[PDB]
Formats: sequence, C-alpha cells, structure tokens
Amino acid sequence: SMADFRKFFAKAKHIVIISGAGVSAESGVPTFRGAGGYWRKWQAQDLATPLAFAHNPSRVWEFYHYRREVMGSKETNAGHRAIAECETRLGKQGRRVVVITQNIDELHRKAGTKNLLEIHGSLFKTRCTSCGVVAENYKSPICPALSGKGAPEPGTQDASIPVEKLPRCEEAGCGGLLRPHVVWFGENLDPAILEEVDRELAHCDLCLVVGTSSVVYPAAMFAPQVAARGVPVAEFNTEFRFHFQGPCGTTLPEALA
Ligand SMILES: [Zn+2]
Repeated sequence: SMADFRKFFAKAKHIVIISGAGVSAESGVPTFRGAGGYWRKWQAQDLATPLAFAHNPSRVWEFYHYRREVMGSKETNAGHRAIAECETRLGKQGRRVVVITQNIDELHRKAGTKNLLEIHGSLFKTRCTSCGVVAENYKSPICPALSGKGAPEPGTQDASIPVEKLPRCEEAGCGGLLRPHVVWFGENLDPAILEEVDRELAHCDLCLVVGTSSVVYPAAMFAPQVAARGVPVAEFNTEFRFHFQGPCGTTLPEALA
C-alpha cells in the first residue's frame, strides 16, 4: 500500500529510480518504440544502427535532427519534477537519490536531476567518428544543410547531404564526421556507465521503476537483481514489491512528497 511504501521511503538512505520511455511519453515525446517506431518508409530499429549510418549517414542524420528538433515544444512533466525535487530535499538530509534512464531526451536534466545516469547517451551530445571526442550540442539546426529538413511523413525526399556538409568536428585539425552520442542497435553500453550503474544497485536500500516495468528492457537488467538482495522495489506504470497503477505524473508527487 502507498501508506506502507511511504514507511520505507522515509527510512531509505539510497534510492535508485529507473526511468523508462513512459516518463518521456507523458511529456508528448515521440518514443520511437512500439506502434510509433516509424520515421517514413523505415522503422526506428532500421535507422538506429552502425550499418545504416555507414551506408546512409545523411538519412540517419535527418532522423536524429528530427528527434532533436521535436524537443523544442516539450516540457518536463509532474513526474520528472517530483523526481528532481525529491533528490534535492533528501540531498539536504545527507541521503541519496539517483536516476538511471535509457531516455535520450534530457527531460530529467531540464527538470533538475543531478545524479542522472543516461545509459543510452543523449540527443544533445555528439561523438566524432574520427577523434572520438564527445561534446554537448544544442545548436538548432545541428548544421546549415539540415535547415528545414527531417520531416517524418513518408514519400518526403531524402535531403541527400554529402558527408562534408553533415555535422563535422570543430576540434582543430580534425573535421571528422560527427555521429549522435546514442547507443545504437547491436552496440554495447559504455563499461564506465555500467560500472557506475552496478555500484548504485549494490548500495541502494530502496529501488523504484517508473514508466516501464522489471519484465521489459532496461529495468529487467537492474530491478530483479535488486529484489534478489531482498531490497524493496516499487513499480509505477500505466499497466518487498509494490505496484502503483496510473500516470507517473499523478502517482509520483504523492509517493515522493
Ligand atoms: Zn574529431
């Protein structure tokens, strides 16, 4: 019960919050998973791959430029804010709150989350395919050749941008082709991020799963090994161990008050 879960929440000195696509969808974010896993003639699973970027980097850039640009009109919801406010309060008490997420839209960052573990990278981060440098990039568009490009509708002509006119590395004497700093399909997670993650899960005394569940990716990598230690896990979704049904923007302000 919410009443018994708040008994744990008050005693909990290290809370791990696993945030799923649901936390992002509640803010009207095009989650390119399930029914909405489409951008024109293709599936998101067909565009987010090292082979797709190798054959057509311009098409993969048109798709990722679209995703960066849809965020302009998007705001952090009541769930994100409740999560950010919780970490601030408990922080002043010498207690820990950390957010583990595969959402690449930075709405936890805009909310005010500090202990944020983005296991799949960010839309607003680049990586040079040549020198390997990682950089923050919020520039709109990312490059002048992508001005007015990336429309989601099928049939839309391919921008057909030559590699030289695509996003390039601003490091002195590099000029290498940039790629978004996001984990693609068949790509491994950063071992540094997973080390940090496994460290969090090993030290926490309370674990929450929001906008996803322990039976679907990525919570299935983390929440069950937590439950196995006898640490309480509380699931929160639209569908000890707790379950709180409903939109996280409704249930989390109450739970994390
Ligand atoms: Zn470079």
